[PDB]
Amino acid sequence: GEFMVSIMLLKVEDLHVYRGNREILKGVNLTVEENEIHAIIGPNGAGKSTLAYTIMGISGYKPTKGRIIFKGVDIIDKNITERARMGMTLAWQEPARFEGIKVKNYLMLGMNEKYKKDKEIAEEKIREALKLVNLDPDKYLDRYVDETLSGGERKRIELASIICMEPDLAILDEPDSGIDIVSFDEIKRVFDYLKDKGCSLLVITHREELAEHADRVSLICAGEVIKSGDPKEVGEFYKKEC
Amino acid sequence: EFMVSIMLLKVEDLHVYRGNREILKGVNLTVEENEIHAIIGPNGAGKSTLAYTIMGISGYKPTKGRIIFKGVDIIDKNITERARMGMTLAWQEPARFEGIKVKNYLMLGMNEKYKKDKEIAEEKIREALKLVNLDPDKYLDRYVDETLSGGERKRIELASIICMEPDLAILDEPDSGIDIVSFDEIKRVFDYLKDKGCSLLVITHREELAEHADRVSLICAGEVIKSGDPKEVGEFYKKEC
Ligand SMILES: Nc1ncnc2c1ncn2[C@@H]1O[C@H](COP(=O)(O)OP(N)(=O)O)[C@@H](O)[C@H]1O
Ligand SMILES: Nc1ncnc2c1ncn2[C@@H]1O[C@H](COP(=O)(O)OP(N)(=O)O)[C@@H](O)[C@H]1O
Ligand SMILES: [Zn+2]
Repeated sequence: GEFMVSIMLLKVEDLHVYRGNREILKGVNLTVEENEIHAIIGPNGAGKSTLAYTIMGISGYKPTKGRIIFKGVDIIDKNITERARMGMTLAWQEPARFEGIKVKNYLMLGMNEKYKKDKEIAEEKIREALKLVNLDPDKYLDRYVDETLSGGERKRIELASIICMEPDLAILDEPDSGIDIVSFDEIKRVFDYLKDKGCSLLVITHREELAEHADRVSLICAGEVIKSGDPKEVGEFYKKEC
Repeated sequence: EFMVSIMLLKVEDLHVYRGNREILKGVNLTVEENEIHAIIGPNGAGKSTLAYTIMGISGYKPTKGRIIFKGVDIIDKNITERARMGMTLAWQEPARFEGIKVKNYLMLGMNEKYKKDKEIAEEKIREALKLVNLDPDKYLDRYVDETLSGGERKRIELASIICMEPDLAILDEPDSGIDIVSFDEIKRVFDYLKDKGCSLLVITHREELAEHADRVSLICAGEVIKSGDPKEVGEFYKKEC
């Protein structure tokens, strides 16, 4: 291979986002490459979740200045459904509970077409995803994705949902939240498995254990990317300056 | 010189069944007056279930054993009866009570020693926000709703505990959603609460916070496996679990 190029999957250009009265994002320049794990670190109120919501096109999160480019398309006038059709997904910090929806049915919703095309393949995929996040398929398939699950179990089911979905870009807002340490290698193996399939993860995290697993980390302070690059160097700068 | 000694909280061989599964299988746990007792352990071990059973949350009734708070068996007392005795619970993922400003939220539940004088209560709310690093002038008139970030809502919940100043504050992951550059402020909140005579029963996944407790208890499959020194119990957890 002669040329060494980099492909951009997502490009956030000088993004200014106003929430209510306050200016949360003040010119964010962020890129996500194809098959890359890009972690976003920073203090509370810096605008990390707001950045994820603006990329997903959550109602109310429209930029006043700048633009979001996904797969070379300017997605500014596209609703959350139009962005999800292109291969983008968001995992919330506290995922929704649903009465009456079983775990098997929830993991089937959003499953990649390459698995849905054959019933037996889709059933094996759900079992594989639960085993990846350390949940016994025979104990959790019949459970409901409701208030009965513990936060850690719900967070693992959300991660299994991403495996089945196999999206082009998975934005994960604190995928570690509520999950015990000891289970942190399983989270890294999920990220590795997703990278192996061609996925790109944009992970917001407070765990250095997970942020150091990314290929690139970006520090965000007061709606601005302060530093970006090596996970350990950017992490050390965070723990000392901003 | 008064020999009458009363244990703040005493959980005796507690067996709790949730749905079909037996979550707690004989829990023996005690909380002393003016003590920070951390509870560590893997997911599904029953730590949150233990906190909900102590608070008397609807559906969390024990099949065997008993819960004794301030020498009183609270088994037949509802969550409101337990809260009047000085017990409180800070849920992991707190409620967004819309149409209620942060000033009203912090005033609901405030300790009587502060409510008795309007000026004292107004200074208490400002003090609590400053303790959790929130600027009172920026957050006092804000609404507790989805507008607040998880870290901000978790800090407001901690400020609420300062104003309340309870005898026993059960905190289910008080660190969750809070950045690591603010973990000293969480420890200073625990110190401030201990200084006032409060006892905290903190469930946590951060060794940073669990090592700040006077005693840590490891729970595995509804059972206390080890208890005592925070560093020794913490090392045993990473090793065997
Ligand atoms: N409607 C609104 N009115 C006022 N302030 C608002 C708002 N919606 C959001 N905010 C504020 O904007 C900031 C955005 O925080 P967030 O993007 O969640 O920060 P983070 N996840 O990186 O911790 C927070 O300080 C939040 O309270
Ligand atoms: N109604 C229910 N049916 C079945 N299982 C139930 C249940 N309510 C709770 N559980 C289970 O109880 C277990 C205890 O979870 P929890 O007490 O939150 O554990 P933890 N805080 O230490 O992470 C979990 O594995 C959960 O799935
Ligand atoms: Zn027993």
